[PDB]
Amino acid sequence: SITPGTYNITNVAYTNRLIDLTGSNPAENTLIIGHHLNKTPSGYGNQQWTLVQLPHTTIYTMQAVNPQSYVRVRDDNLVDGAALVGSQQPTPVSIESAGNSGQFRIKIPNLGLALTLPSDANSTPIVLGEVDETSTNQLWAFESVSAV
Amino acid sequence: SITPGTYNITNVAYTNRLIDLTGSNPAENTLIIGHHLNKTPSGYGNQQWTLVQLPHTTIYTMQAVNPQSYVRVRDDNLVDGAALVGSQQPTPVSIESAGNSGQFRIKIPNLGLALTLPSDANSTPIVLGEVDETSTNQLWAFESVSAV
Ligand SMILES: OC[C@H]1O[C@@H](O[C@H]2[C@H](O)[C@@H](O)[C@H](O)O[C@@H]2CO)[C@H](O)[C@@H](O)[C@H]1O
Repeated sequence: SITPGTYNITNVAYTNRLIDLTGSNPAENTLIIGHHLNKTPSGYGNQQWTLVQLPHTTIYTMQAVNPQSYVRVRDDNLVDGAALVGSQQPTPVSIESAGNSGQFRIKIPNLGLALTLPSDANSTPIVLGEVDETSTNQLWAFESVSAV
Repeated sequence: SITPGTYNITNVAYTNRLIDLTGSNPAENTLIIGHHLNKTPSGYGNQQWTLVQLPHTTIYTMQAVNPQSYVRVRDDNLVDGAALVGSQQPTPVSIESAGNSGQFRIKIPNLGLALTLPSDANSTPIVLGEVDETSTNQLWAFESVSAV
């Protein structure tokens, strides 16, 4: 399982893309997108995500460092194609190991849906897609944000 | 949401029945049943349940005081009629208020299934059943345990 802590999160199909909250904006319904790294070595606070775990399970919340918005599915509408956005309230996610070491799926608990990135263009929105075991557009890797 | 802590858990249709781990047995796959209170004022450790919450959500685990077994759906088989059992691996549950003051449903997240007690017969097993708006055999209330 991924240990609790603060991370950058990169896509496996598109290795030059991080999970990013548009414009560092705290408003409801601000889009979550794929984007190039925006500061060396670990980004500004809109590309750093704090993971909190329910012990002895694979269930987590995800919250940005600055501003302090959670990851949520828009309008709590748990269907194929729905948008990911920033909000004052989270959607709980299940972070599940895949076939290769160090690759994870970010899944909706108990439903056949997962976070996916459909293109390499900068600022493409992240959306839900059907589970597909080997599709690298819905697999992700974690890099720690290390402080002193 | 219900405050974290240690509780007895009584059915709303059948107020003489507590959630109980059969025989205080530590084995994997031991049945969870409805049963009369087994000690004054708050039972032994097989009738006392500790609730741990994921912050800013309604998702919890449930663990008995002695032996220290979690609540699990048998073989992780999330369908109508499946058995509830004791195990070292928990199933995450969503605990949601029902309005009359102090009453709740104990649901499987994102599915229309909930813990149900089918009869008042002593030692009847607890199973999954479908959610509705009116039946009292899928509603539960809580008594705090005073450790001292
Ligand atoms: O059978 C449910 C009931 O078991 C009690 O424990 C019994 C056990 O079943 C029996 O095999 C034995 O030899 O004596 C034990 C003590 O009477 C539990 O105490 C009760 O809470 C239920 O779980």
